[PDB]
Amino acid sequence: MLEAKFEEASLFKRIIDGFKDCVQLVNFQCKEDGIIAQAVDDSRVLLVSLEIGVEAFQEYRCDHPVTLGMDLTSLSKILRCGNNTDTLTLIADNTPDSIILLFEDTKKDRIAEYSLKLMDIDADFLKIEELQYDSTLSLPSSEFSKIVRDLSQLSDSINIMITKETIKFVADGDIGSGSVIIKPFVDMEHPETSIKLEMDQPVDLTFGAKYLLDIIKGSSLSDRVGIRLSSEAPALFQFDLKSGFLQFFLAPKFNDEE
Amino acid sequence: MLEAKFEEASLFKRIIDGFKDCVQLVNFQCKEDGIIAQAVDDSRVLLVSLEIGVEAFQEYRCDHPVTLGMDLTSLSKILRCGNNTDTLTLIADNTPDSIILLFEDTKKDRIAEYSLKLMDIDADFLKIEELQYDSTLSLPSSEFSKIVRDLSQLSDSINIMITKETIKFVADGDIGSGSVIIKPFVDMEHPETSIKLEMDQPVDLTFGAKYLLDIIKGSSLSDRVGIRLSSEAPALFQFDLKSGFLQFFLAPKFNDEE
Amino acid sequence: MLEAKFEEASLFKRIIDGFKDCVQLVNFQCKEDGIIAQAVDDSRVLLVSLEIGVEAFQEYRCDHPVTLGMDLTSLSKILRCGNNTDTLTLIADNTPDSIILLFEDTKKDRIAEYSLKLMDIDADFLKIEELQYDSTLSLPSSEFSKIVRDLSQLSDSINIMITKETIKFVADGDIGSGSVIIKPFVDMEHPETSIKLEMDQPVDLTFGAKYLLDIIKGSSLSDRVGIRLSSEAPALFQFDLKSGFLQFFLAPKFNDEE
Ligand SMILES: [Hg+2]
Ligand SMILES: [Hg+2]
Ligand SMILES: [Hg+2]
Ligand SMILES: [Hg+2]
Ligand SMILES: [Hg+2]
Ligand SMILES: [Hg+2]
Repeated sequence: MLEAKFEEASLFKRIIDGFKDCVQLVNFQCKEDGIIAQAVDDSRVLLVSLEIGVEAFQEYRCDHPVTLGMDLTSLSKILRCGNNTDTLTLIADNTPDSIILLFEDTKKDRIAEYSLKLMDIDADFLKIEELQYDSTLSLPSSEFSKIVRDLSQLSDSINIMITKETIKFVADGDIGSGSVIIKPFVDMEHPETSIKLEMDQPVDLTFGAKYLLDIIKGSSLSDRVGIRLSSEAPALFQFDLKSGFLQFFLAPKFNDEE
Repeated sequence: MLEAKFEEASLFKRIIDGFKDCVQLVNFQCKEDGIIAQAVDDSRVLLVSLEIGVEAFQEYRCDHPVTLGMDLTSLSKILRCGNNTDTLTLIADNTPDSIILLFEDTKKDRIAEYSLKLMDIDADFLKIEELQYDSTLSLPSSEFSKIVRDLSQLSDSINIMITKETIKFVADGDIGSGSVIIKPFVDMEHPETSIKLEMDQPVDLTFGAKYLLDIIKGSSLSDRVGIRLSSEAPALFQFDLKSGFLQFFLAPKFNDEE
Repeated sequence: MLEAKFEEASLFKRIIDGFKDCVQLVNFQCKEDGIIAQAVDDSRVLLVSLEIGVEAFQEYRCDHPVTLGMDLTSLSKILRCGNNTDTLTLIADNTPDSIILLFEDTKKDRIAEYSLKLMDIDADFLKIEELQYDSTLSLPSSEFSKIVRDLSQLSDSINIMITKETIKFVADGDIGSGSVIIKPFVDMEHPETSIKLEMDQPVDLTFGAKYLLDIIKGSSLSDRVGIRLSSEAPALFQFDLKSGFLQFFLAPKFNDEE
């Protein structure tokens, strides 16, 4: 059965904010070691993958895995009742037709409970993550958001190029061209602002700006973002959670491929 | 004649915010004991009724009642000049073709004066309030707003059910169902957060969510909201003012009736 | 060549915010004593004229004037990368096909650089400013914005009338009429709130509210606004900068002329 209680409804609301808009259907699965969820957009260029370990919850009980699919829009519609500080408990039996969201305030006072209708989705979780990527980098997610928000205005394609000690984002369209160049650096005054880069091979990939814009939402879940790029597979943008992570895998444009 | 000076233009602006959107025409009447106003929406399921006693004003003079009708939209268009802290004086002769709104700052400095064209409306004030209602309850208005905002997403109908010591709001639609259950309680740590309930008879009525959404606006006028329900008449939602009140009477849905 | 470095990208962003929306093409010209820019709307009732002296920059070098025209929309699209606190350097060769905007953070870290495509515009700067205007007045720009925002709701025309020691703004339309009357006054408690008026001749001009609304944007550049009116020419609304000014010349309505 499903029985997962979040200390603050806010964490779940921000997680769902990440799937929001860019995907319509999400397939959740709770099990002994936590909850995972996957959602793929219609064009199949973006995969949103979540993992929340048992320790991220205030209470978690699972003696029998349950897989459940649902409409993302329906879920978010209901995901603004958490008061953020409310407690949230996800509940479902072993053969559910619905998922119960139970928000409660500390005192017995107010109890908002929802029963969301589920969709049947053929269980088919993807495992496309690579052992090694050509290059790996992390930087503050607010910085990544700004970089994406800058360039987005110029083109529907933003290129990421990596060479030794150099990361360069570029957009070029009608009104002109733009670029943001960042360099690796360790800030001891607070290392959450550092910019790390490990390059095994220079990379140069292009992504559809509309998708990078969907991805930047993860800033609200983590201070830093990890970006792993390869010429052999979809790029991985990752936002770590306390016991967990939200991952976005994005297929590079072939020449025209988001 | 009409001569009513509000200490802060803000009070009048919030009052009008309450009539806003849900009604188009408002009929005001000033008299010896204050000002009253009534507005009914086109479908006739909602009545907005105001009462402001003489003491709510900094200066009020009336030796001859005046009734005046006007377009709500025109009034609000003009109701954003109050600086909130500005002083507002409503002025009109005994047989007016217009209503004068006079906003002045403490110093002689800036004087914004408006002359709003009036509409002729057949004077016919309704007196539909009941002696006793099946059930009566009050709770913080921000809480009521959240309850309404939650459920609204699920359906165009929100049901209110009352049984001994239990108040339950419910919505059920396409994506699923939701409910908010609250219980009466006295909080001495500050009684403005208490939830009172006096039930003479269990009630169970359904209202159109679009209307409850219009009604919640009153939160800006009072910390608490009083809700009086009956199976014999429109429900009453009331927001008290210092010397006065803003009331919303809403007809329950018959099965399909807002 | 063009080489102008702004201490804070914010100043340039607010300046461009002033041209924004009301004009499409802007013609800049840098020279030995600074930078000027002019833009005229399609109907030719509004001229936006800028002057930034050498001292407004942290670094300015010019051994050869350069004139460059560009699409305002393209420029603003790029003008939200300044972080406000970023440093901004405008760069261009003597015969440019583009204008380079270079935003850099204090540390070497992040460098956002843009290359904006230029438009060819026949150089024809206007010099319509008058020696003497019928009347001159200055007042806080936030106050002027409120005055314009009030009246705008009532009509597409706002009349400004000046008589000895009296300034009166008036709008009259469908829902009724409104007026804001202000009087000259010296506030020693802080003279940035004073309202000065020098009248050589009473004036009475009408302007299209849509244009005055475009003009009020200058509030973000200066605490006060200077308004110079004449029955012989376009009115001048001026917002002073440290070493410079942003001016809006608006042609009075003939009876129907913005
Ligand atoms: Hg489970
Ligand atoms: Hg998203
Ligand atoms: Hg009266
Ligand atoms: Hg309303
Ligand atoms: Hg120059
Ligand atoms: Hg403008």
